[PDB]
Amino acid sequence: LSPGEFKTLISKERKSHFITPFALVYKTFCDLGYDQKNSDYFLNNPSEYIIAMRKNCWKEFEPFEKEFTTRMLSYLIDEERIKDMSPYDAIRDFTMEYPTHIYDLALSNTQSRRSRAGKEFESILELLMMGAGIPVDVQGAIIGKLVDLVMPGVVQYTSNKRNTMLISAKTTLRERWQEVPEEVNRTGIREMYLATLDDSFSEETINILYEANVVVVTTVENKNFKYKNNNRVLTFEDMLQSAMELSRKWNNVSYTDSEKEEIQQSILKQIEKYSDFPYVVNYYRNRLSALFD
Amino acid sequence: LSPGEFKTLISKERKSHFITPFALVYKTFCDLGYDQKNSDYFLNNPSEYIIAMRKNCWKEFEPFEKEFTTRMLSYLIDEERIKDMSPYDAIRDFTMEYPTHIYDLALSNTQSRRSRAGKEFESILELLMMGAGIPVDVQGAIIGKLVDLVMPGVVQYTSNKRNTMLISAKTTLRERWQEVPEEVNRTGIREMYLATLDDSFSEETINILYEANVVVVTTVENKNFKYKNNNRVLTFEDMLQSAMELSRKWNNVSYTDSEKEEIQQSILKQIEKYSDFPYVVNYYRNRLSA
DNA sequence: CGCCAGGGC
DNA sequence: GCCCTGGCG
Repeated sequence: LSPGEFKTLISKERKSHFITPFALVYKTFCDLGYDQKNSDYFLNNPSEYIIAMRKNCWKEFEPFEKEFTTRMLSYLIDEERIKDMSPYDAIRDFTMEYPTHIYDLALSNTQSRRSRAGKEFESILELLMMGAGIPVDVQGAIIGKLVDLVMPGVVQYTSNKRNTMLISAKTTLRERWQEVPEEVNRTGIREMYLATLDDSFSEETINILYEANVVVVTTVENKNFKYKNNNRVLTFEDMLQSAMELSRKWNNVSYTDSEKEEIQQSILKQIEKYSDFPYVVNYYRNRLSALFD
Repeated sequence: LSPGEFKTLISKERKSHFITPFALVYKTFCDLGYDQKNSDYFLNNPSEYIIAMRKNCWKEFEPFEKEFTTRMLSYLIDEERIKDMSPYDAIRDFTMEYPTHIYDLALSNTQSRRSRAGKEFESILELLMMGAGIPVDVQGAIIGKLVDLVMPGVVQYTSNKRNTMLISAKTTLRERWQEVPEEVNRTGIREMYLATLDDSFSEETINILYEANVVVVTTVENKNFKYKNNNRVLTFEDMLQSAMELSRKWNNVSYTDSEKEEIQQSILKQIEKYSDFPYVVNYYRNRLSA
């Protein structure tokens, strides 16, 4: 009933009532039929896939968040307080009595939305690479924690970063793009792709990132609308082509017995992470099977 | 009516109803009585000053924010929609009818608080240096934009980065500390101070910052409470002593013809910016007459 | 353009 | 430990 206890309640209810960002992305991926599309589809249509995935995730989330918000706000309506108030004075009281509650709820909502938007964007990209058939290790499933996807895998990367691809994602950049050169420079990363839906980043940012060997990747629509001229801004289609070309380099490479068991271990860990997601397990198990192929 | 007409209203109403972060910090600086403290107070007790400033700025805003929201929400109340509704039913209606309007207002508020919190933290630090009598340029009153304070000034820094100090500030770090090595490395900065009140940053972060020549500075309270043994964490007290030592090297310097002209121009800009603030203006006038 | 009185995941 | 369905200053 206090602003404090209401936070704990919002917390408890959120966790109960919302599936994980990745579970939502996976649900949506299968619902939109992407789980039956061949790898060429993802290779050829990554920008449209991303936007459709984004659109549907939000379409499903937003009526649900609205009702969760309405419901939260209802664990604090006080029928006994508001006995003989007029409807106007009733609403008046509400806007006066529970400012920290209302605000804390909306605060918890935005903080969830921010965390989830990033996590779902990463998950969307992750499934994109999987759908494309491209060997990746997912950061949060197995190099700074800022990298989301390591192609073909951390084991191979750790051995030698040649012919690899590292992809990070930020739905919008603000000044937070500055984090990426920091991480690139901290670990000696050769280059990083920085996937974004941001329509507003500047040329000065692009050039600083360029100097730091961070490549911005966005949708064709965003690129053609806002960065048409600009060969420093890539599309997801460019990226996916690059990833596809580099993945042919990992195709029938023979690992030493030692690296092979490390790759297996890494894949096994990720299958574990993605235990409840047949499409992803299947994706990893093909990679596992590829080592004995 | 529409959120697009209510968010345009939220912004109109905020601009109209709240004084700027600096002005709040300045009001607070002077209310606490800091405009009467000698330079040695600021030099010797920077953490006490910062803590007390942060304490009170919040108090002289927290109640106020609370009421601003209430006023804003009263513009959603539709007398004709709700007349003859049960009061409880009018509340259910309200919590079902405008919860975007309600989110949009609390979102705008937190976005205000975050922005104001950093800008007030910078302002608190800037008046700490002014209070201490230390020559600084205030980056946003005329080196990355991330740097708030350049001691003794950007003209001299540009002449030679030796004997200078750059201070940046983040109320909390999260992963955003990563911006600072980026900025240090991008411009060849020797070292930067990162002022923070964050009590939760890890050893890894401290070590990464350290390698990057970013010096983390926090209150003596936070240091002794969270980082007591770690000598890579400085206190504002350590920082102020360092700023003080460097400032001497500048006060019996003699500039050439051309540099003094850039400097007074730099100051000129900052007297213009803080025109409406006597204590700060006083600060720059003395600087200008040398 | 930077801030993050910043909780969620 | 990173996210920023992120507007404000």
